Amino acid sequence: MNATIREILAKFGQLPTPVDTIADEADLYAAGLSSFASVQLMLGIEEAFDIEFPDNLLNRKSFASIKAIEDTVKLILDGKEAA
Repeated sequence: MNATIREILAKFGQLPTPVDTIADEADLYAAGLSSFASVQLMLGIEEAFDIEFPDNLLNRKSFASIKAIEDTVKLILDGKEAA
């Protein structure tokens, strides 16, 4: 999921910079990650594996580190129907 999450920015995300330069240990907003790019990320990432990023982690430092946010989306899978 984690690699997939940063990957989608290439095909759906309106990022004004190639995803090649960014990583999970890098701050995506440095590449020009806009709220436009992130919302497109949601729409595609949902169908991509299962669900999209909920508000609880959306308005949060999570996007500053993919490996961090990916764990938070993983816990969703742990109990989706229990949320």
